[PDB]
Amino acid sequence: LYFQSNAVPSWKEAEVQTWLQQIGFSKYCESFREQQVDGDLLLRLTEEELQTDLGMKSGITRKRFFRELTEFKTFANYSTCDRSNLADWLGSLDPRFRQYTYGLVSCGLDRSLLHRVSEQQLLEDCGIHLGVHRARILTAAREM
Amino acid sequence: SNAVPSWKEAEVQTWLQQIGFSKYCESFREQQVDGDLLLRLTEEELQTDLGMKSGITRKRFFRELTEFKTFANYSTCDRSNLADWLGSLDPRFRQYTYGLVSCGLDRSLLHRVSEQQLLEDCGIHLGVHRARILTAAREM
Amino acid sequence: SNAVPSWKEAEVQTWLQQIGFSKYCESFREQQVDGDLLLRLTEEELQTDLGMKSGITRKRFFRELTEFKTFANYSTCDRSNLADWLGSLDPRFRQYTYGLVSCGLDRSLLHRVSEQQLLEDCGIHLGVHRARILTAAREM
Amino acid sequence: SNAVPSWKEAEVQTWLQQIGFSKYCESFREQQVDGDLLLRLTEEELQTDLGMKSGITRKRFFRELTEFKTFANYSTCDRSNLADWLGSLDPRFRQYTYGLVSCGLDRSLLHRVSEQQLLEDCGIHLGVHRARILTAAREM
Amino acid sequence: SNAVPSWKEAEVQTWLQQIGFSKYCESFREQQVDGDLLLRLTEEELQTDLGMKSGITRKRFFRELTEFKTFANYSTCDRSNLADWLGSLDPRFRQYTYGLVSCGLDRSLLHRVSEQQLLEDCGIHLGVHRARILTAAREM
Amino acid sequence: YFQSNAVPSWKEAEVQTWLQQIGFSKYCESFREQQVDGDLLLRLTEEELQTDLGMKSGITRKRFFRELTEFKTFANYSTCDRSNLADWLGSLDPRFRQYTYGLVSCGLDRSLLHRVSEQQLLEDCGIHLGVHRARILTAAREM
Amino acid sequence: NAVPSWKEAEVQTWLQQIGFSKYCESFREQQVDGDLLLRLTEEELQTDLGMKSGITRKRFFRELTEFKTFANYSTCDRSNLADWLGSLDPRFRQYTYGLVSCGLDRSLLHRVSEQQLLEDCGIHLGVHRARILTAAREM
Amino acid sequence: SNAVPSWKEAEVQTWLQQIGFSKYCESFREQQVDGDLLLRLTEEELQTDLGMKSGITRKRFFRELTEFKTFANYSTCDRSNLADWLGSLDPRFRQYTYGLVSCGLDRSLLHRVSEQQLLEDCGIHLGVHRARILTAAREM
Repeated sequence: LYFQSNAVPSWKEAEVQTWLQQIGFSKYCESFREQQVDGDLLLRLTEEELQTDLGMKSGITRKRFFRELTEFKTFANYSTCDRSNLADWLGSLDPRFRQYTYGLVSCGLDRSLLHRVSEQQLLEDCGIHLGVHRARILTAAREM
Repeated sequence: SNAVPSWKEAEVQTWLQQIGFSKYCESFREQQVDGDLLLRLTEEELQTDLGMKSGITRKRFFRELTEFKTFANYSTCDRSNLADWLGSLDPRFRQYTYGLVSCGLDRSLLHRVSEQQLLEDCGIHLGVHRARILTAAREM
Repeated sequence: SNAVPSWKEAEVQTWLQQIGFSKYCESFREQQVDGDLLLRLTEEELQTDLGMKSGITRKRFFRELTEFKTFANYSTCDRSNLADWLGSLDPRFRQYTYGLVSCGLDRSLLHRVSEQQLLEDCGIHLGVHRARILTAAREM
Repeated sequence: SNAVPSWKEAEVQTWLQQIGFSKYCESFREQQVDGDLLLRLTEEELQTDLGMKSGITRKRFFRELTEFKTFANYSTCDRSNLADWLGSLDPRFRQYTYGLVSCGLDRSLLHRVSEQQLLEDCGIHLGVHRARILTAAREM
Repeated sequence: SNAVPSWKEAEVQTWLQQIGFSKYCESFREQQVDGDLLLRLTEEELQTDLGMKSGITRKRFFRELTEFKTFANYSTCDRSNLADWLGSLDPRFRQYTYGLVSCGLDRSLLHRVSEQQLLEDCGIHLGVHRARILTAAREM
Repeated sequence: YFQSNAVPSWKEAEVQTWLQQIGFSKYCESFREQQVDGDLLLRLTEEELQTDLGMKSGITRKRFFRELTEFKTFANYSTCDRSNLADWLGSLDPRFRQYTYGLVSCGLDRSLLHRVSEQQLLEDCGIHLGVHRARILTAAREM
Repeated sequence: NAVPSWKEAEVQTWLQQIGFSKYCESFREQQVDGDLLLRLTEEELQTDLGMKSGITRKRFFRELTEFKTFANYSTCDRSNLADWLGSLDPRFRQYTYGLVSCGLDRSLLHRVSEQQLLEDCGIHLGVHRARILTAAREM
Repeated sequence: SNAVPSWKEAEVQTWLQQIGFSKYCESFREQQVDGDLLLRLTEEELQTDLGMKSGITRKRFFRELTEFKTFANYSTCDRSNLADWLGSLDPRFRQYTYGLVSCGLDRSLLHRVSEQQLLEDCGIHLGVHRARILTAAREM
């Protein structure tokens, strides 16, 4: 086990700034601070925000960025905002599914409400883009 | 104060400073934004009419505004206490109070509202929120 | 006066000054806006033909105009008193009086109007209002 | 002369002067607008071919034209007296006479006309008017 | 001198002069417009290839052409006397003769025609005309 | 005027003389720069006429296709129509012989006609008039 | 003869033999070999190879269709799909490389759909698609 | 090293030289393309971000890349040995291994995959391949 500044939802701008340096994206440090990107905004970043508001011109560079961010979201501490422990429920299906925790929690979802979620809600509201991931989370939510 | 519907332009000016958006004070006052207009601000108005170019800055602004909508005093315009009905489902649902009352809705009329009206008229964009408010309203 | 349908350009000019929109006086007289045109003003005419560029400023304008439409004298054109029928249902619904009477509608013909007609012909944009006016019309 | 269908370009020119639209006399004359073309004038033709840029000014024009169309002499072209049948439902409906007469319609053929035809062929844009004319035509 | 299908360029040139369209004489001869092309002229061909920019002027042009098509001699190409079948329904329906004959249609084939064919192939744009011609054809 | 009516076999020289016979000698040079032979002439589209051959006017194109349609009606298709689809089309309407090359270029013949669809007649064979498509379609099924 | 096996040199000689020596330089800068020639699309012809005229492209594909019809596919058509397609209609043998490039053969042909023949194998004519399919189903 | 998924930028640089695409080394290095990104390269990324404008050159590139993907070492990332399951149906199908493995798929989950998912998520564009993989996966 380890000690880590790991609670991404609680991150302020300084934590995001250090993280960009840690992943080799120090080129965008000034851009992330002028936009005042904190933990909550980082977890809700869209490609449009990355491209237009943060200036990440290359689609490959954006793929690299989101590849790093997805890695960190998978191993993030969500305890400050996940009272139902939605993270460990997603992890029980697949460790890779922990990345969706903040998306589900930001919509006010929890274990008790999962059985009524739809595919459109998982895509538009929670931002689960991969249909394979949506389908497995969906069928698991309805089988309870 | 917290009775946002009754806010005048001066209160909106004070609130923008408290949330770190003092750069946009002059533009909000040139547009004469009061409590009612602040509660009905759309992304297009923020971007074009108020000059908030960045979509991230707009996300920050609406994140602050959504917090205040959750803990606002709506007593001056909410005769049926729609706010505590929304809060009984989820505290975050109180933010939709002004949207629901501006359409003339109240507890007596809620069971007949549609998903389409909740999205186009009341401005509830998240489908999880629309669907939950919808099912709860019909169980009346 | 209070009879907005009967207003001439001079009354519209005085009304714009009284509501703090004297900035748009010259534009409203160039377009020769009288009472009938004011009550049928669309957002497109406001923006393009009258030069009200800001969507927030237009929202303020229609908020004032909605108030005066709610408390207007329609005696010269509302023989069936559709205004007080709409007002008895919901105070804000009285603003729609001129939209319905300009289409030749009245109490006797109201029950056969559709939601499409209320939106396209009479200009009732809020779907909640359209549904309530319609449902009440059928209960006659 | 009150028989608009029989109007020549000179009559249209005099009529524009009587309604305060003499500014557009020269445009109407180079476009050779006579009575028949005036009664079939569309908004797009007004805007592009006649140069009436403002939507409010176009609304005033059609407001005058609709008034004249309601109290017009159709004896030269209305073999079935469709005008007084339309007027018997609502005086406002005489304005549609030339639209129906231009399509070769008459009292005998009204019962088989559709709402799509009244809108696309005859140019009756208001759905409330279309619905009343249809229900009355099919019920005679 | 009314057998439009047989017209050469010289006949079209004089007709344009007779109807006050001498402005477009040279354009019609550079395009080598003869009787057959004139009877099949589209609005797009008028606007783009013949330079008739104004939509009102094109409406005026087609108003003259439609009048002439109504009183034309089609004997050289109408074996089935489709003109008098259309004329027995309505004198104005004779204008559609060349549209029906150019598609290889005749009385024997009419009962099998659809509305889409009358619109797209034969060029009967008015739905009231299409619907009457259609129902009469099926009652054979 | 002198010409083999077997249009499918035409070479570039035949197309050149044919363009002159119909008064389109202005477009001869463009037709030879594009190397239009009998097969290409019978498959010319409005797009090719406008862009590749430079016939800007839609009326001039209508005039051209009016000339071309007449020759297509009275052409010799014997070199490529083993099933004699031409006289089958002619039995419905003489003007329907114009569609012969369109039908044979798609590999159609009498034996396959009963299974052809409306979409195939429009997209593949190029029969644009719906009245013609509908009559040819119903007639093929009556076999 | 074995078009699938052609290298750039064979394509260069073929362009000269069909009178398209004007496009040798563009075909050589794009390094068109046999496999690319058999999969050439009109978009590639126009944009990447510079054949601006749609009529010239139609002429080119008319020559290419000729050679695809009479090509030796032995190096890549183990199921001899070519002579099966040609036996239905000579016009159909040109499609051989399109079907074998998708891993198709006689045994799997009956399982192909009309949409697949158009999108995957590139058989544009609907009349050809329908005939090849119904014959495959009667196999 | 044949294990393309574990490749670093240096391996991708060496691979581009071996396949004759050393022209694009500088662009692939400026974009920091490693093994994982190379196996997920799209047509748009090749064109816009890597500067391979010619569609034929891109077709050549993907022809080489598909070859290496078919005979690649997936032991570091293919826990279910999806590669040899795909290869047993058709050797060409090993090329899809990383597409399915990147979506968290394995042998146990294949029977529930849809054609839409194979195309949108895993990037299997040929419908014939999609149909064969599905039918075989469901026959388990």
